[PDB]
Amino acid sequence: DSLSKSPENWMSKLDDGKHLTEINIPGSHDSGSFTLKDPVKSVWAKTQDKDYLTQMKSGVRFFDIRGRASADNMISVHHGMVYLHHELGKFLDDAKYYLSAYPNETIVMSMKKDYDSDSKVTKTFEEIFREYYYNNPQYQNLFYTGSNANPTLKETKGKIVLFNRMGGTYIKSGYGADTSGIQWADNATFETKINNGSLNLKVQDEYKDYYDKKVEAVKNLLAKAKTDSNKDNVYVNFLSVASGGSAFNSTYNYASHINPEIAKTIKANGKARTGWLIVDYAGYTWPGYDDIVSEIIDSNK
Ligand SMILES: O[C@H]1[C@@H](O)[C@@H](O)[C@@H](O)[C@@H](O)[C@@H]1O
Repeated sequence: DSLSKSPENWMSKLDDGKHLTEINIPGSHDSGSFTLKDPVKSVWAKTQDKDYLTQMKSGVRFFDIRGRASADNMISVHHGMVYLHHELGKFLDDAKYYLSAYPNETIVMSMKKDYDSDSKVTKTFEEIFREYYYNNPQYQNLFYTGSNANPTLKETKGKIVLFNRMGGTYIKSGYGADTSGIQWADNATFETKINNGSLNLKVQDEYKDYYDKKVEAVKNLLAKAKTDSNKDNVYVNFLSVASGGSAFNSTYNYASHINPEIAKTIKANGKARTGWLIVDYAGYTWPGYDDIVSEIIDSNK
């Protein structure tokens, strides 16, 4: 019986000793944009329709969280200048609940500054996150705090793994958790060594692409992962694409076709390594076409 049919805890069904790197993970791009209702804002700033807990119930384990310091102790979730109507607390509290109810899953959480801090803010984004969230008492036991750069599933069971997109940081656990952070190339397919050289991150993040290009970039990186047995390589590619104006053109209209297209490829490829794939409108189904989150889930042994 395929893993898809039980996406509330497919990771529990996996060999503990695999590095998260090795596991093919479903991710949601701009994970918290589900709260947006505005029809015009939604064509470009909205990337999901399911809330956090539902995303998790549907099997997504990589959450792309973008934030803005609103106060010296609070980080607002954002798609750029657009406030997505909740603080980071909403996500972490949602992660805590789920992780207890399904103690054999792990969540990787990407953290990024997406917009400038309020005028009344004293501290840096990194300081506010590190000191009021990463090691806030209320979430002790929640984050990974080990010292392994390439954590095993067993090591992270029941925890959030920091994926550090904040620049340099004093947090000492997670991917890119050092004073260098991650070297992110704008609108590109790139490689960069992270965690002191102990990991080679590989990203397809060509978000300005048009349809043909995007699908090609997704599939090019996808094919490289198919071959790569290396536990020290990380693969993250976003199927997601920046919309246009108009709505036509909208984020959903892209995801509505990119997701199924990449979904058919993956299933055809049998069980094989895919890397971490980050999608818009995860959990969104269109009858007749394959589900990208399901085929990602099903490609793990
Ligand atoms: O442009 C932004 C940002 O620069 C991210 O790195 C990219 O991955 C997103 O997809 C988004 O649209």
